[PDB]
Amino acid sequence: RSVRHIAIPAHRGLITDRNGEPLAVSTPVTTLWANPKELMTAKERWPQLAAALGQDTKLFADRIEQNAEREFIYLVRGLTPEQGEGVIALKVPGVYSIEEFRRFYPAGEVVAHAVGFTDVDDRGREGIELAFDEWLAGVPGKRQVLKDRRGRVIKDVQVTKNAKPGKTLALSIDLRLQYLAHRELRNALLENGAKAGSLVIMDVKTGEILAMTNQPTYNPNNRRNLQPAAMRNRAMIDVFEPGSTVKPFSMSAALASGRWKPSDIVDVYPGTLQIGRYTIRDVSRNSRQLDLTGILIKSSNVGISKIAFDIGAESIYSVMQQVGLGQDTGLGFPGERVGNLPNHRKWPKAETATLAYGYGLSVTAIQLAHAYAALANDGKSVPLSMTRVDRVPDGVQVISPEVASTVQGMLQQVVEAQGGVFRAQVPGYHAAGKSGTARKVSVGTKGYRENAYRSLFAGFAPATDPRIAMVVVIDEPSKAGYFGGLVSAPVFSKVMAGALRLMNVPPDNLPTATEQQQVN
Ligand SMILES: CCN1CCN(C(=O)N[C@@H](C(=O)N[C@H](C(=O)O)[C@H]2N[C@@H](C(=O)O)C(C)(C)S2)c2ccccc2)C(=O)C1=O
Ligand SMILES: [Cl-]
Ligand SMILES: [Cl-]
Repeated sequence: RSVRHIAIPAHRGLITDRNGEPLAVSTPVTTLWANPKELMTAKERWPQLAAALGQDTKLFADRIEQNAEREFIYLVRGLTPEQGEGVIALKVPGVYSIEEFRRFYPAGEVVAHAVGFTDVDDRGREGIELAFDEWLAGVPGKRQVLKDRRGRVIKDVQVTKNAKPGKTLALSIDLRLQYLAHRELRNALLENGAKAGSLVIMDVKTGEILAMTNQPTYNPNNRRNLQPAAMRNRAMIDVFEPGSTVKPFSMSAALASGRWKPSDIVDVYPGTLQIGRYTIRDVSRNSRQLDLTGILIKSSNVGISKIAFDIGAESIYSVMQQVGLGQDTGLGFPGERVGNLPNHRKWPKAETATLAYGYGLSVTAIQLAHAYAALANDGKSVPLSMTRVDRVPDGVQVISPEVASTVQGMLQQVVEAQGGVFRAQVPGYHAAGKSGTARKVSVGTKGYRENAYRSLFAGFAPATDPRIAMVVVIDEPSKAGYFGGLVSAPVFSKVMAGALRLMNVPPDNLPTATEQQQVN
């Protein structure tokens, strides 16, 4: 006869989206345990008990007999509270129940990368569950139980320490936008036969991450055949060369230098530029000269390179650093990369050119979206947040309002002008942005791959008062082309349309507005 201590499970904190939609919830479950010593005196009830647990008669009997000398075994864990009381209703001697919790993720794969999961011991091992584990964790309680000589429980004596629940956490994510983004990125991956991808949506005024989705993904509620590669929150932890998607920042440096103005014309013939042993090449070569806007519309590597030689790498480096490329986001998401903005003491022409058109630096999709947000928010950068923001934070003017306005207009033309990225047009709205395509880095050697690509699009909308910024990255498309303006642009179009509608943003381009918007 003796008193034993028994744990009282604590409620882990609720994780919700920005509007209270549950993303991670501790749900009540019932574990059944048995005192084999008591069960051994009621052998005649076993077949009935075994059947009610869906276990084979002899296998169940073997279990109990092999543990006859023990005072405690688990019969089954994670029953619904109703099923547990169904078994306890049979009043089999030696069978007891205890209330426990199971962590459940109602959106499953849709937000697996951001939210993460807890392991068997209720510790966060990935994502937000890891990052806020101390905040979310409850502290389990304790109570005393009196047992007789045969381990039979005859009295609950007292609670020695109450359980304390963890705290609720509201993420910045809008689950509605997350569902839309998840579905459209998945469709694009499959249509394009791509290996992976990411999509980020950002509130340009508040810095809040409204959506963050990647492929491949996984179901955190059933991780039985989970492979490591599918667990990666690529938007935060994978870096890439952004290519021509950083040209707007090179252009901002030019415009801020005092040496360039939008009407200036750059000679780009014949669409290549030799600098020692290296050859800078333009993909499209149907122009001998281009104005500043045309350098972006036609995405001229040669054009931006000549501008970079004139203004110097330092001015470009400086803009990129200020908008957050290669810089710590301050988010503290587990595994998150800072990336790399190269800094030489002396900048050769080669490095100066490649920086300006987006190679030799590494960024994340989150950083790229953050930099576009600053541009969209009339040159004012606000800190990123993955938790709900109540008050608009004070921003930092990283690009002048005048320059940001001029670059916004250029990027609107990149989407809307003839020869532009027309697949990025958003019905009902004026949108602005820049596509990109990058050759992937060679496996097993230095240099770039001949037939493997990363497709990019980054932009914001609506042009008249930007509300959200979005980055789409698709890795190794193989079925319907590879250029960013063919692959990632239409994903931007569809997701931006949906997002703006879901957030009730009024259409600013009614000529192209669909029937449903022309009435509201
Ligand atoms: C540092 C050396 N090094 C590294 C590798 N490297 C590139 O991988 N270059 C890219 C490139 O130039 N892509 C263009 C861009 O984004 O501007 C295209 N993207 C299209 C689109 O987004 O639809 C477009 C607007 C129609 S043009 C390329 C070239 C050829 C085929 C695919 C991709 C360089 O250039 C380069 O010198
Ligand atoms: Cl490699
Ligand atoms: Cl290849």
